[PDB]
Amino acid sequence: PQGLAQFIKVNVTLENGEPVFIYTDANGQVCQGAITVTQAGTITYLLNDQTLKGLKFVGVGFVTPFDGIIDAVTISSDGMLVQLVDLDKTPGTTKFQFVLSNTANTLLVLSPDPQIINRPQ
Amino acid sequence: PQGLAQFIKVNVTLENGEPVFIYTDANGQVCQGAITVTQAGTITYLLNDQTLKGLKFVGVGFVTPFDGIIDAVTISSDGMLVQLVDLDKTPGTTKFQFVLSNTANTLLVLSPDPQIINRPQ
Ligand SMILES: [Ca+2]
Ligand SMILES: [Ca+2]
Ligand code: NA
Repeated sequence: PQGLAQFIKVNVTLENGEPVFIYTDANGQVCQGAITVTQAGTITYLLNDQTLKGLKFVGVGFVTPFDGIIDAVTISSDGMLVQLVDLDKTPGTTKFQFVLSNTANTLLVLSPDPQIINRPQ
Repeated sequence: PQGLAQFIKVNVTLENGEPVFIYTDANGQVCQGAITVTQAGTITYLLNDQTLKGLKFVGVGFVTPFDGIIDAVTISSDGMLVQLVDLDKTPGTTKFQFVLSNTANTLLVLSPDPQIINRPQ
């Protein structure tokens, strides 16, 4: 008994001194639009930090954190991965932004554009 | 040789089972729109968590964390206070969102409406 294990790479570069986020699938295709979850499963995000600003994941930020779609976020000790876990059958749509620390200053970094997850009914 | 110390309270209630953020000043008056930082100083945010979801600050998130407006962010060990510090003469405009943990689940909570800080030329 099992679900889907999806993978996205979180590519961050510095453009005019500010981070820019480009999301690619495992063979390098730019990700287009919503991620769909049809079953209990995981989405693994791998940080590829090209900024020199020592970026690390500290979590995934949600405006509707009790909406029941993603049920848990998991993070590797070194901040290089964060995973989203859907542990049940709750349908709907949710959005989120990545939250990262940096070693240049003490402000947290946020991805500007919300990622969308659609859990169909 | 000194600056200004501003105080806002972040009042979080649970509306329809998701958090809603109202900001109030020293006098308990609801405020909206931009904060001005017009010389090196501090903005202190107090948490008033009426959600029952054990919110605490873990930091402040910025899409453009290297723009020079806010130079540091401090946080109290109990997550009830965060402060934004301007330590230089950089004029410009920055935006941020509060980043909170909760005790219900492992998703981070974001305030949905970016607060603006304008530091005049
Ligand atoms: Ca779920
Ligand atoms: Ca500054
Ligand atoms: Na808990």
